[PDB]
Amino acid sequence: MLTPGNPKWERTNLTYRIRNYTPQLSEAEVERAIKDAFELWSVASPLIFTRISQGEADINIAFYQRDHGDNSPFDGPNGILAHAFQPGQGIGGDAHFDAEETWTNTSANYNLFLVAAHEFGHSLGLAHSSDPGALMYPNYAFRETSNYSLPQDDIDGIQAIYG
Ligand SMILES: O=C(O)[C@H]1Cc2ccccc2CN1S(=O)(=O)c1ccc(-c2ccccc2)cc1
Ligand SMILES: [Ca+2]
Ligand SMILES: [Ca+2]
Ligand SMILES: [Zn+2]
Ligand SMILES: [Zn+2]
Repeated sequence: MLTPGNPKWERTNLTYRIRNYTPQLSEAEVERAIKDAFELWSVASPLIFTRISQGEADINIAFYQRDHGDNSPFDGPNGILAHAFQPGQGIGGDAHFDAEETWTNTSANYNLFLVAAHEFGHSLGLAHSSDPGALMYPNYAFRETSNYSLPQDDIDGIQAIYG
């Protein structure tokens, strides 16, 4: 469950910024998905996330298509959904979402809140889990989102890094 080399944030109050949006959800819907994805991790750790509207943030969030500057191009509809970088300066921590997906707040593929929640595990230093019940499992699946809380394996993982 931890990324190789154990990269972790040295501070526990991190900022984030949503750089752009996906047209398929309202702006408020995207903001809510992201807010709630961060809160999943915050309630199981000492981490506090502060949104900023402009300027430089620890965790940049953006929707991109195909080639987007980081040498890991997205691939169009389906396939890779999103990716994120391990804790560190600059691109470290940042989370990118494939702009060519269908992004939802429903049970229809792909629920943005769930994908974001998984990606922020990477942004915080977690690796993939082998535990098919974990949020950090390597394959997407819908789960009910209305009252969602971190699966136990992911609590264990974030606790192992940050207490
Ligand atoms: O893992 C990633 O971040 C990226 C990049 C990567 C790198 C190395 C190995 C596999 C993958 C798979 N992809 S992905 O886009 O296909 C993906 C995204 C989210 C979820 C997920 C799981 C559970 C709940 C909700 C979402 C699963 C897979
Ligand atoms: Ca960053
Ligand atoms: Ca894709
Ligand atoms: Zn990228
Ligand atoms: Zn992943």
